[PDB]
Amino acid sequence: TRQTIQTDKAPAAVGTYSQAVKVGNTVYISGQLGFDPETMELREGFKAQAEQVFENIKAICEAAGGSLNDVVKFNVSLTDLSDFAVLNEVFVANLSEPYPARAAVQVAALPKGGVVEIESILYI
Amino acid sequence: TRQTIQTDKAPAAVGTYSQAVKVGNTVYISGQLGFDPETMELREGFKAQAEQVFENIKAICEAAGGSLNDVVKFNVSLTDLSDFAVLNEVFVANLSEPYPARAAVQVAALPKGGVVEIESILYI
Amino acid sequence: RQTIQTDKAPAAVGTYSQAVKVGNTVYISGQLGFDPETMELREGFKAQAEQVFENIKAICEAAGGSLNDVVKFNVSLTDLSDFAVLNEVFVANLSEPYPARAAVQVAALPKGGVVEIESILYI
Repeated sequence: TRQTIQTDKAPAAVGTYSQAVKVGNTVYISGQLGFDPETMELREGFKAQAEQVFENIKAICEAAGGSLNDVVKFNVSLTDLSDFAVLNEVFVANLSEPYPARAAVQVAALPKGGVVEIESILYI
Repeated sequence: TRQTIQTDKAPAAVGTYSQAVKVGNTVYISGQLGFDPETMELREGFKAQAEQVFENIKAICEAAGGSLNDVVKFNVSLTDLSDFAVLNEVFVANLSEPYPARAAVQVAALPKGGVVEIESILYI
Repeated sequence: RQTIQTDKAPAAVGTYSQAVKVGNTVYISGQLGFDPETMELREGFKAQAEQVFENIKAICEAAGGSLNDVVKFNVSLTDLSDFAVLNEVFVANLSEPYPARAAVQVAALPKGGVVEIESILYI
């Protein structure tokens, strides 16, 4: 019933947490930053980090037995809401309608100096 | 199975998201800002925006077949914690006991220059 | 649906309940580093973070579970430089497998706290 997901197709945790926890058909995916999992280096710039975040989330979704289509809620933390338009473009490029529920805020800073962090909840 | 919730009585999404997603008895409501749902203009000042956020959430609750009494968790983002006392007053005016679980933080900024965003989870 | 309330954890400082349990899932309110006996914040980041874990653990137990049932934590810091000690406090208070997590630096927290942690359990 409860599984702790761990796949090296997504970035290793950079703190004391697991990549995702699945309970029943619900999955809680940790905040993902724009790391290339092979190097654990952030991509350069907001757009590349946001695209990488989606790759990272997708890899965890698949290791949890689902896909991005199973996301019901995303929580987005940006360090600059000037990036909101490109955020929305990256969402369109990676998702199909109907889109999940979402929240979005500008924070002061993010782990490892990322400029975008996205958390996810799935129902598979 | 997922059901996406939409109502013209709440603001249209200002980004790539749905107003809410329902899975069984659980509903994930997107962050709501203090927009008038017809004009998409923010109300003037914190109190009016907070009251409008509650009207927007209530509309989505009703579209999902529930009410504010079904909220189990609110997540509040403020741009000024000086508004905390009035936030708590607006909560009392709009809710009956038992109150939901909550978190509240001061963020750096919110989309479109709002001063309050509230996300909600229901169990109907 | 149960609204949890135990004075082993801090009283709510606003219009909310400590936690709500629905079925197997528990939503625990954001906790700050208050000593429940005095409703005063502990002094400094590390003491507040340790107290937050005591406060969350008390609510977990009042909800019929334990810290081992947490599936997700959401951490709000007022300074990213506290991230290293945050992770040390997590190791000291949790056993593997660790819950999922998110963490950000916010501008400020209620009552001048320097850390707030929200929790979701599955019991």
